[PDB]
Amino acid sequence: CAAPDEHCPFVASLLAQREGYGAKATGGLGGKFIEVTSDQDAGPGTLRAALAQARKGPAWIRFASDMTIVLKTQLRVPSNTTIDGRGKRVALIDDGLGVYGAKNVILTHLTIDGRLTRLTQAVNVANDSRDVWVDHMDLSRMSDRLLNVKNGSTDVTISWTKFHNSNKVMLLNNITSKNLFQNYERDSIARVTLHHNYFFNTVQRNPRAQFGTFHLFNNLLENWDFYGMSFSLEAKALVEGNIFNNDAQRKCVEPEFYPTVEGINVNYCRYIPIAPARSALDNGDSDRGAYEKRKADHGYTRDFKAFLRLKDNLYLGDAKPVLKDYRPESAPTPSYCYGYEKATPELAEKIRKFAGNTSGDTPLPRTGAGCPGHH
Ligand SMILES: CC(=O)N[C@@H]1[C@@H](OC(C)=O)[C@@H](O[C@H]2O[C@H](C(=O)O)[C@H](O[C@H]3O[C@H](C(=O)O)[C@H](O)[C@H](O)[C@H]3NC(C)=O)[C@H](OC(C)=O)[C@H]2NC(C)=O)[C@@H](C(=O)O)O[C@@H]1O
Repeated sequence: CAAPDEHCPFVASLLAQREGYGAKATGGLGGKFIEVTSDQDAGPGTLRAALAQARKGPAWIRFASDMTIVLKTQLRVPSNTTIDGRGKRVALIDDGLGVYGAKNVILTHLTIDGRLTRLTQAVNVANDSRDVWVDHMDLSRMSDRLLNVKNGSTDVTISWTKFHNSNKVMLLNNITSKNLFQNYERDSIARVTLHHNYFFNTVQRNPRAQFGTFHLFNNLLENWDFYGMSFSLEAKALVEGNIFNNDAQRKCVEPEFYPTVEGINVNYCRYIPIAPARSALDNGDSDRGAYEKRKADHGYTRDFKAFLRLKDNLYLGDAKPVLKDYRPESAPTPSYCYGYEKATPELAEKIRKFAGNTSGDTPLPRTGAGCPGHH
């Protein structure tokens, strides 16, 4: 490991774990190592300085020591870059990572905690970004968003990541026009795989997904305060082997208030007793009102609902099923090979143990249509 090539064992070990729509990402493979030696927001040896250097050519960024990096603005991640916090405890505080117009990016083993300090995002994959792998992250306390994949971005895998202690967690595409399908051609190309993630002590949008093609398998949603998942507007999703666990009688752990653009907002603690039955919003409910009000003038021929195929999802504790198959024939049958596990309480335990920015290893356990010899 003089360089991040296929012969470097920790490069090879990481790349062996790839699966899903982001599985082609190699980040800084074949480029240079850059070792972050300063924990400052900016300056020599900083993460920000490393990312600037990474604009010049493929870079695999590692950290010299455990560090807390208090960010004043969001970091911008260029193409062909890996940010690799393995072997160290690295936390980004108050701001996060923007992946804008970038191809071929791997983010692994980092903590990002917004502390509700400012209106920003932990991981923002936007504006024609592609081939992005978000792995073993620990993301929390963003007053805007933990993670977006939006605005013509595609070919993304989110794996083994702990999303916690935050309100509006994840958007898979957004809506920025009154005509709900105005950006459909642009955003329907989004292909995103979510597997082995842990959504714990969050409020909502776990994820909220529209327009694109999504595969959610073997995720654990636990102790949400408002709703778990939401799908609408011809999202096409295969939702399989996930575990939803909740209890209507538990102590609230939300902050007293949330900062917002319009000022201070109350928390969602009063919804705890009705949250378990809202494992998801009903299919299409996120945008149904707008769709029904606007369909007269816009003449929508696309569905307000998502096309869903659901298999082998658990509903534990007080959690109750909501989502059912709807036009399942139009949901994806992913072209790739993936390591699907039967949904059991033992799987939930595995996810709680290993999801996030953890020290233990998560090698792939694989059959399916995309698996040569093992269909
Ligand atoms: C139990 C229940 O579902 N009650 C809701 C109301 O929820 C409240 C008052 O908490 C209310 O729902 C609207 O407000 C929600 C909220 O305050 O968090 C959600 O809104 C957030 O997300 C939507 C979204 O489309 O995803 C928008 O971006 C909102 O701006 C955002 N608001 C804030 C403060 O962050 C509800 O949206 C979703 C998707 O669940 C939002 N509902 C709608 C249709 O816009 C109420 C209402 O319609 O205003 O509906 C129920 O009674």
